[PDB]
Amino acid sequence: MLKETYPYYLANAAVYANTDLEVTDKYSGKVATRVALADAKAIDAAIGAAVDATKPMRELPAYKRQAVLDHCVARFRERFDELAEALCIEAGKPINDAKGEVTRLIDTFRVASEEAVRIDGEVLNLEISARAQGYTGYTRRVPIGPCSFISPFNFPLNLAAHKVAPALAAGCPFVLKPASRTPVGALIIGEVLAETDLPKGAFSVLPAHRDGADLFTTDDRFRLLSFTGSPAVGWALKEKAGKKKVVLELGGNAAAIVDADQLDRLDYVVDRLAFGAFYQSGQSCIGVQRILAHADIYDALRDKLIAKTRSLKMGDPKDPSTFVGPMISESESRRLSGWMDAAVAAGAKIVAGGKVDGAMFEATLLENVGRDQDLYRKEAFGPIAILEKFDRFDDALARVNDSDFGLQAGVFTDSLAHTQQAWDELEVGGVVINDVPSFRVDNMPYGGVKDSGLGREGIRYAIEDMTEPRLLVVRRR
Amino acid sequence: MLKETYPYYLANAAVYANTDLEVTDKYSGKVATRVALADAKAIDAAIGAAVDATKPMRELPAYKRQAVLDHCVARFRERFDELAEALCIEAGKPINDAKGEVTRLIDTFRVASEEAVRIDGEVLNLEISARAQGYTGYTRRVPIGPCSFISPFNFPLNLAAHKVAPALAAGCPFVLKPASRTPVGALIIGEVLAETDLPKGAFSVLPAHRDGADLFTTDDRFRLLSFTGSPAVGWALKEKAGKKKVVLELGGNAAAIVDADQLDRLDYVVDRLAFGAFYQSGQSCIGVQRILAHADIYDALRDKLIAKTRSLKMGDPKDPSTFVGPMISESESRRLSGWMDAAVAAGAKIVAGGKVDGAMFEATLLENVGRDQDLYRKEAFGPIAILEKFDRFDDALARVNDSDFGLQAGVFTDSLAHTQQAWDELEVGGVVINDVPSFRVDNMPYGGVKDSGLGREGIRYAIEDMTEPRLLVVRRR
Amino acid sequence: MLKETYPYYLANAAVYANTDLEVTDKYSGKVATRVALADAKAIDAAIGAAVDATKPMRELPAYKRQAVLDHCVARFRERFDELAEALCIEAGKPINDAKGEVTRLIDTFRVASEEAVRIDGEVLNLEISARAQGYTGYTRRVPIGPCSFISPFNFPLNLAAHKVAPALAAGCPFVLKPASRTPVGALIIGEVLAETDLPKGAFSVLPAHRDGADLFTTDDRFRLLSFTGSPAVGWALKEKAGKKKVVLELGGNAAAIVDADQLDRLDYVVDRLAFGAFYQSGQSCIGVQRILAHADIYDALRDKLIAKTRSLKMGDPKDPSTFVGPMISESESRRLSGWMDAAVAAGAKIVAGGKVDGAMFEATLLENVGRDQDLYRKEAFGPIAILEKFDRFDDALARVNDSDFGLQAGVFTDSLAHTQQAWDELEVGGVVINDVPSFRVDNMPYGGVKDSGLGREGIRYAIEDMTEPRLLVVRRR
Amino acid sequence: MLKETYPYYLANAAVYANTDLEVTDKYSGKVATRVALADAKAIDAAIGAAVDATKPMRELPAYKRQAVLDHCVARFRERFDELAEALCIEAGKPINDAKGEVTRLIDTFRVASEEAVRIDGEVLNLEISARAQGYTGYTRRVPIGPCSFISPFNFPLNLAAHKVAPALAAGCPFVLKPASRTPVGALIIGEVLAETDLPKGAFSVLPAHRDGADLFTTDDRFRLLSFTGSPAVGWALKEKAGKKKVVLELGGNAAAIVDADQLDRLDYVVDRLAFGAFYQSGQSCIGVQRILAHADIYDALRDKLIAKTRSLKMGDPKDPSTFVGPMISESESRRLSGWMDAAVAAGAKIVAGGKVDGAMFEATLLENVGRDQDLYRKEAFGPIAILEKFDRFDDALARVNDSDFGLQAGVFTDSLAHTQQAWDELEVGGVVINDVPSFRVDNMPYGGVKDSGLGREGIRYAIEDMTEPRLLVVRRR
Ligand SMILES: NC(=O)C1=CN([C@@H]2O[C@H](COP(=O)(O)OP(=O)(O)OC[C@H]3O[C@@H](n4cnc5c(N)ncnc54)[C@H](OP(=O)(O)O)[C@@H]3O)[C@@H](O)[C@H]2O)C=CC1
Ligand SMILES: NC(=O)C1=CN([C@@H]2O[C@H](COP(=O)(O)OP(=O)(O)OC[C@H]3O[C@@H](n4cnc5c(N)ncnc54)[C@H](OP(=O)(O)O)[C@@H]3O)[C@@H](O)[C@H]2O)C=CC1
Repeated sequence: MLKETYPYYLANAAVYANTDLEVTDKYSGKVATRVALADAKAIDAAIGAAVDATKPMRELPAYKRQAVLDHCVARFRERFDELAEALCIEAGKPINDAKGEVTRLIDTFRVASEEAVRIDGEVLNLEISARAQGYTGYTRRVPIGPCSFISPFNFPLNLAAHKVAPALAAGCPFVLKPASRTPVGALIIGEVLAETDLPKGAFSVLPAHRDGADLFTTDDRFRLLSFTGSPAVGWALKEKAGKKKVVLELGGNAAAIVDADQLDRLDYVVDRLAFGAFYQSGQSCIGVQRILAHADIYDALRDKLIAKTRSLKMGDPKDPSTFVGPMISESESRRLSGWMDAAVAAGAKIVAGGKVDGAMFEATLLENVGRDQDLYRKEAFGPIAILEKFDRFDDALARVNDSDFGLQAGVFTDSLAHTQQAWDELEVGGVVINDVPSFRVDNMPYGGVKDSGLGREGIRYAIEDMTEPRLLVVRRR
Repeated sequence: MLKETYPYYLANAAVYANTDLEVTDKYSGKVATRVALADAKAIDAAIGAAVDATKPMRELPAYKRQAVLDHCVARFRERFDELAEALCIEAGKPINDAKGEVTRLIDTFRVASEEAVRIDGEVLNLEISARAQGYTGYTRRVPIGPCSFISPFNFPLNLAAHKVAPALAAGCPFVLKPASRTPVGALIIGEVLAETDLPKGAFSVLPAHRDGADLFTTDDRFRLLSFTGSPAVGWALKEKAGKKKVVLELGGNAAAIVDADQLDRLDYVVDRLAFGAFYQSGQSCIGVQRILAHADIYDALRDKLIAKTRSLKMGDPKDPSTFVGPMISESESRRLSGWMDAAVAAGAKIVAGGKVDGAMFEATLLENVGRDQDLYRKEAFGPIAILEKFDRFDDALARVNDSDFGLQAGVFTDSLAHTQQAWDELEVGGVVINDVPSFRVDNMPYGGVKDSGLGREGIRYAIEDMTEPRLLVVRRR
Repeated sequence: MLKETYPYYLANAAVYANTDLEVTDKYSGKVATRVALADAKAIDAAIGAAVDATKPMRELPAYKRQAVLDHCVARFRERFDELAEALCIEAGKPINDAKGEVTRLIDTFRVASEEAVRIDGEVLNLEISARAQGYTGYTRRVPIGPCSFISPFNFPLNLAAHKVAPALAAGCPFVLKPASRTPVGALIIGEVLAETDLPKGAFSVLPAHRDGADLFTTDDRFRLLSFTGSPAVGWALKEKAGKKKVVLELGGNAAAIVDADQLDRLDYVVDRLAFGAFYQSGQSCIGVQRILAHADIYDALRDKLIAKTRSLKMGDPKDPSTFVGPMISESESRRLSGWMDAAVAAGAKIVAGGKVDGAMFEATLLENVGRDQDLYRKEAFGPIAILEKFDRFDDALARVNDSDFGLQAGVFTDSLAHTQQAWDELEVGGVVINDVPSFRVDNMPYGGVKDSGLGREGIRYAIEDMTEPRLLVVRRR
Repeated sequence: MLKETYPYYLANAAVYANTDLEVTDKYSGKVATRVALADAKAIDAAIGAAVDATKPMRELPAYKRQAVLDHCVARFRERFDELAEALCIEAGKPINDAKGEVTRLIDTFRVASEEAVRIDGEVLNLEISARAQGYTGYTRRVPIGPCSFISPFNFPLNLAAHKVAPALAAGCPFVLKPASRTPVGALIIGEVLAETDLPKGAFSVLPAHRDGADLFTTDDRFRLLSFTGSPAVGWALKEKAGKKKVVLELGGNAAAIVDADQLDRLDYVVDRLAFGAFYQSGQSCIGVQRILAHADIYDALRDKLIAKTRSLKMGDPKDPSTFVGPMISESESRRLSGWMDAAVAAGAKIVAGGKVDGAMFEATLLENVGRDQDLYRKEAFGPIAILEKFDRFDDALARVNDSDFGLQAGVFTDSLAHTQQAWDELEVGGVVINDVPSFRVDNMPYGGVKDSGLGREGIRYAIEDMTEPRLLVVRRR
C-alpha cells in the first residue's frame, strides 16, 4: 500500500506543501495516495537552488558521486518489493513487469556508479604540421550545468533513472518533473537522494501538470532539457527551449520481422512477440505494434500467435498470473479502440481478442490492416498487434521503414546477409536480431531517429550530453 | 586577379545564372568580381537534389570518400598562390595571413582524408545482468542526412572547410551558403569538388544574402544546421530550425592572462599578443581583445606592447610587409570606432595607435577601459586591445569569466598550479597555455560555451555530429 | 591471531596436506602458524586442473565473473581487521600500513569487478583501398588460457590481487605461488574464492619454496607467466619460460627530486618523503631511496628531514604508534647494514638514525654517498634514504636516470616546464608530480622499464595481457 | 632487370662492401644480382649507431615522421613497376601477385603515415577512493628503443614494411635483416629511406645468413626483437633473446570451411579457394591448405575445384597469364613432394595436378589424406590443398582446431549461428567469413595463437609493441 501522502523535493528537502495531486490505482480506480503539487513559485525556487548548487556539485570528487549512486543502489535493493508494489498500483503494471522495472532501475544506477569513476579524457597529438610543433592537447568533461528533466508515465522509475543517475555521475544539479499520473516512483527516488550528503540544490523532484510546467522548457538557467515522452510534445518543446541543449526520447510504431528460416524456432519467436506486443499492456515506446512474417512461415506463425494471444490472462495486476493489466486510463483505451474500430470498418479483421471493458483492453491481434490506417501508422500504445505477410526480405525492410518513426526494429533470422541488410537499411536507432524491438539493456545506447528522437540515453551517452568538453592546449618552445 | 565572373554550384554543376552579387576588393574598394546569386527556387532545387543524393552518398565506400578529399588536397596545393591571392582581395587579408589560411585549409582537408577511413564502431558487452545473458551490441555511424551549412566572412576557405570536409568524410550531402562579402573561396572549393566523381546532389554552394536565406534554417529536409557566425544571428536561427539538429560556432571577447613569472619571456609574449590582437585586423572569433597582466610585470609589458603596436605597418594587404589590412567595411570600422570613442569619453586612454581612416583602422591599445563599456563586453572584431592589471591569479580568472562569452582564453605562465586552476575555472571551450587564445590547430576540438557556441568542430567532432549511431543488438541462445 | 594451521588450495579445494611451512611473526620471531607446502605432484595436478577448467571459465558470462569478484569484495570488507592483523603478523607490517594494504586490496578487486563487464571490442573500418571493398572487422578478447602467478613477500594481499582479480575478470584459470615468508594472505584469498561457484580448476594457491617451483616457469600448459619479485629472479625466469608470454614486475632504487620553488611546501614534502622512504620499513618496490634537493632549499629540507626521521617510532607493528616495524629478516637487515657500513667507510655520513638491532633497523638518512656505492645503485629495500644536492634541473634528471632501474620517480615542483621535462626525460614507467614515487592507485598503469620490468599491471592492463584478440573479418559482396 | 649489384645500408648509408650474396632468378635459376653481405663487425656497428640515434629519433615531431613515410609512399608509387618486377625475379612471384604485393606495400606505409600523427594518450580518472583524492593520470607512448627486425622470403617488401613503417611512426631506430634468398626488396626500401632527412643510425638494412645472424637475437642493446618466419626458428629465438621484448609472426596449416548453404555460391567459393591455395605457389603463411566441405555440397564443390585447379597455368612468372610460378627452391619442392608421396602411399589420392618438375610444382588437389600425415599437420608452403568432408558444423570446427597451429581460418556460410560459433570456437588469431583465411588488409590486427605466433602486427598494434607507456601522475592539494 502506498503512503497516505507524499511530499515533493525542493532543493533536496521534503516539502508537504499540499495534497492537491490525486494518484489513482489504475486497476481499481480508487485514489491510492495524494502528493504535493508544485506551483511556478516552487519551480522557480528549485531552479535558483540548482544554479547555486552548480559549483559545489562540480567540485565533488568522482568517488563521492559514486558513493551517492551506491547508496541509491543499496536502498533500492532493500526496498525492492515496496518499489515494485508502488509501480503496480500507480501504473497498473503487472507485478512481474513491475519487478522487472525495479531490477532495471538497479541496473541503471549500478552502471552509473561504475561510469562515475571513468569519465576519462584524451591526450591529443596536435603536431600535425610545422605550425603546431610543440603543442599538445588535454581534454576533460565539465558538467554542463543545471538540467531540466521530464519523464513519462509508463516506466515511473527507470526512465527517471536514465536522467537522474547520469546527472549525478556527471556532477550536474537537476530538476525532475515526473508524470502526474505516476509521480510516486520519482518521489521515492527523491526520498532516497535526500538521505545522502549532496549539496543543497543538487536535486528537486516536482510534480506539476503540463499546463503549469512552462519553466521546465523555457527558463534560461537550465543548460539542458532532456525530455522523454510523446513525439507530439517533444518536438513542440524543442521549438520553445531557447539556447539550451535539447535531448528527446520519443515514440514509434515498432516492427518485428520473422524470416523464412524460423519454422523450428516459432515457439520462441511467438513467446517474444507476445512479450513485446502485450507486456505492460503494450505501453512501451518500443512495444511490438507491427509483425511482418515471411510467406513460408506465415500460417504456422499466425496459428501459434492466435493461440498465444488468447492465452494471456487479463485482470488484477497484483495477481502474478495476470499478463495484461489495465491501460493507463479509459480515455487512452477509447483512443485505441476507436482506431481499431476504424481499421475493422475499412476491412481489417480481429483474429484474437478484441474485447474492451473500460481500461481493460484484451491482448488483440489483427490481420488485413491497411497501411494508411491510424492503427498502422500512429503509436498504438496498447495491447494490440498487426500481422502482415511478405515474400522477399527487401519488401519487409521497406515496410518497416514506411513510417514517420524510427526507434527500434527486430528481425528473427539465421541469415547473415539479411542481418547485414537490416543493419544497413532500417532507419532506426537500434536493430535487434533474434529478439523483439522491445528489448533494452540499460548500458546500451538507446534512442530514435526520424520522429522518434534526437540523441541517445544509456549512461555513457547521457553523461556525454550532460557535460561540455574543455580542451587545454599547452605550447612548449 | 579574380576571374571576371563566378558561377554558383547547384547539385555539383556550375550555373552562371546571373552576375547580381558584386564582390569588392576590400582595400581599393573596387568591384573585383561578380558572382551568381541564388534565389529561393535555386535553394529549393539544391535541397531536393541533396535528398536524392542521400542514398548514393551513404553507399560510397570509405576509401572513395577519402579519394574525393585527396583530390581536393592536391588541387589546393597546386592552386596555393591563387587561393591566397583571392583571400587577399575579397577579405582584405594580409598576404601572409592569407597564405596561413590556405595552409590551414589543406590541413583541414588532410585530417578529413585520414578520418574518412577510421570511422570505427564498438563491440559492446551487454551481459551486465542475467536478463541480458547472450546479448552483444555492435555500433556504426550512419550519415545524418542532408546538411545545411552557413559560413562567415573572415575565413572564407577554412571555416567552410570545417563543414564541407567532414560532411564528405561522413557521407552527407550538403548545401553551403558562404558569406556574401566573401563568396569566392567557397566557389573555388565548389569548382574543385565539381571535378570529382561525386553523385549528383552531393553538394551545392549557393551565394545568397541573409534576407533570402530562410530555407537554410527552416527547410525540414535538412537534418542538421551547422552555423558559424555572430552570436546574435546563431541563437536566433536555433529558435527557427524546427526538428533538425543545430550546431553553433559563434564569437566572444577573448582574454589573455600574463602571469607574474613572465619577465624573461616578455618579447615572446608581446609577439604573440600582437599576433592575436591584430592579425587579419583583429577579425578572428578568438582574437585577443582583453589582456590581463600581473602587477609585477605590468609596466614592462605595457612599454613593450606600446612599442610593438606602434611598429605594425598598416596598408595594402598585397604587400608582404603589411601587418594590418583594411577592416571588412567602413560600417564595421565605424561601429568599433564608436565604441572606442565612448570608452575614451568615459575615462579610457588610447596609449598606442587610435587613428581610423575609412576601413583603415590602426592597431590600437587602450588602458583604463571600464568593464561596463561596449568595448570591453561586446565583440570588438577589429584591431584593438584593452590592457588591465591584476594582483592575484584568482582575480584574473574572475575577470576573464566576467563576460557573456566563453570561446577560448590564454594564459602565459610557468606555474603548474595556475595552469591547473585555469583549466578548472575558465568557462570556455579551450584554454591555451603559453600562447594566445587565438591559436587553433585544425584537428583539435574547437568551439564555445556560454553565448559563444553549442557543439564542437574539428574533424572528428564534426563527423560525430554529422552521423547517427545505429546499434545492432544480437541475441544468442 | 592467525589460525593454528592453513591448507593450500588445489583446484578450488582446501587440502590440509601437511604442516611443513612454518610462518613466523616477524617482530617476535615466534612461529605464528604452519601451512601446507605443495610438492611437484600437487603443482602438476593443479596445472592439469587449470587446463580442464579453461573451457568452463571461458564460457562464464561477464556478470557471473563480476559476481565472483563482488563476493570477494564483500568478504574482504567483512574480514577487514582480520586481514590487516594477519599482514601485521606475517609481514611485520605496521598496523596502519596493513590497514592501508587491505583498503587497496578492496580497491583492486572493485576495479576488477567494474572492468569484468566492460571488456569491449571494436568494429574496424577495413575499406582502406579497393581490394578491401566490402570487408569489416570485429574484435573480441579471449582468455589467454592457464596463468602462472608468482608474488613477493612485501604486499602479501594486494600484489596477489593484481594478478588474481584480472584473471577472474578475463576468464583465465590460474595457479598462484605466494612468497613462503608471507603465504597467509594468499591463502585467505583462496579461502574466499573457495566459497564461490567457480568451476573446479579455476584456481589453485600453492605455497612452495623457490627451489621446488620450477614448473611455475617451465610447464608448457601455462600460456602466461606473470612474476612480481626481484629483478635478479625475474630476468632469469624469462630465459626459462619457453613459449609462454612473460610479464615482469620488478624493483628499483627510486628517486624524488625537490625543486627550488618548494620552500613554503617543505613540511608537506618532508612528510611524504618520510612516508615513501620509511613506510613498511622501506620494503616497497617504489620506496624512496634517493632524494635530490635543489641547492636553494637543501639546508632547510635537510634540517627538517633529519628531525622528521629521528621522530619516527620503531617497534612493535601491532602498536598503532609504531612507524617503523621490523625488516622481513635479520639476513636482509644484515645485507643492508653491510652496504651502509661500506658507504660510510668510503666517506658517507649518517645524519639521522643508523642503529640496527637484529631486524629492527631505524629510519636512517645519509649524506655524501658516492654514486658508485651499492647503497646508491642497488635496491636497498629497507628504511634508509640518501640525500644529495643539485644546482640545475637537467642535472637532477640525469642523476635520477643514472641507474640500472626505471620503475617510478617523483618531482616536487610548481614549474610547468620542469614537469614537462621530467615526463620527457625520466626513463621510468611512471613520473609522480607533487608526491613521492611511492604513490600508486590500483587502477593506474603500473610497471617498470630498464631492469625494473616488462609490461604493466593495473586491472585494464593485466586483462589485456591475460587475453588474446580474435578478429572476425566479414566479407560482403 | 635488377641492378648488377646492390649495397647494404649501414646507419642510413649505402655501403658496397662486397658482392658475396648471389640472388637467383627463381624461374630461370640464373644469378640475377649480387648484394653486399654483412659480417658481425658490420652488424655490431649498425647496432651501436641505432643506440646513438635513439634520442634524435625520439625527438622528431610527429609530422616529421609522417613526412618520411609520405616520401616512401610517393617513391613506391613512382617505382611501382620496378618493384613488382624485382619481386617477380627474386621471389619467382607471378607478376599479378607481385603487383598485388606492391599495392599492399603502399597501403602499409600509408596507414603508418596516418597513424604517425595519432599516437594519442589518455587523461585517467584516478579518484577511485579517498586515498587518491586530487590525483590525475596522463599517458604518452615513448619509443621502446632500438628494434631488431627479421623478415622471411615470401613477401620481400610488405612483411618488411610491417616492421619498418611502424618503427618510423613510433620513433624507433631499427636494424632489419631480410631473407638472403630475397634481399632486394628490403634494399630498395633502404635506398628510399636513405633519401630522407633521418638522423644517422635511424636505420640499417643488412643481408646476413642465419648462421651469421646471432646478434639480431642476443645483443642486449636491442629492446625488441620482431621476427616473421618459420615457427621452428621463431620459438627457438625467443629462448635466446634475453631481456628484450619478443614478437613472433609464424606459420600454420590454414583451413577453409564450406557450409551446406553454399550451392548457389560455389563458383565464387572455388575462385577464392584457388586463390588462397595456389597464389604465389601456395607460399603464404595463411595459404589455404585444408578444405572442409559439408556433405550436401561436397560433390559439386569437388567437381568444380578439380576443374579450376587443372585450369591454372604454371610457368614463367613474368607472363601475366601464369598463375603458378616456381616454388622458392628445388629443395623446398622436394620437401613437399616427399610429404605428398607419403600421403598417397598411406591411401590418399591426387585428384588434380600432382606433377613436379624441379621447382615447378603444379597446383594439386588431394582427397583421403589421413589427419596424421605430414601433408595434413605440417606447413605445406606450396601449391597443394587437401579436401575433406563433414556432416555437422561442430565437427568442422573441431577438425580446423586439430592442429599445432592457429593463424587464420575461413568459413563460407550464410548462417549467423555458424558465424558466431566459429568466432567463439576457432583457436586462431583471425576468422574470415565469406572469404579464405588467406585474406589480409594491412591495417587489421594480424597474427597467430598456439604455435603460429605471439603478438599482433598491423600498424596500430606494431606501434603499441614498439612503444612503452609513460604515466604522469599529478597530485593537487
Ligand atoms: N524513447 C523513450 O525512452 C520512451 C518514450 N516514451 C514515449 O512516451 C509516450 C507515453 O508517455 P506519456 O507520459 O503519455 O507522454 P506525454 O508526452 O503525454 O507526457 C510525458 C511527460 O511530458 C509532460 N508534458 C507534456 N506536455 C508538457 C509541456 N507542454 N511542458 C512540460 N511537460 C509536458 C507530461 O506531464 P503530465 O503528464 O504530468 O501533464 C509528462 O511528464 C509515448 O509516446 C512513448 O513512446 C515512453 C517510454 C520510452
Ligand atoms: N605470420 C606472418 O606474418 C608470416 C609468417 N611467415 C612464415 O615464414 C615461413 C616462410 O619463410 P622463410 O623465409 O622460409 O622462413 P625461415 O624461418 O626459414 O627464415 C625467416 C627469416 O629468419 C632468418 N633466420 C633463420 N634462422 C635464423 C637465426 N637462427 N637467427 C637469425 N635469423 C634467422 C632467415 O634468414 P636467412 O633465410 O637469410 O638465412 C630469414 O631472414 C613460414 O613458416 C611462414 O608461415 C611468412 C609470411 C607471413
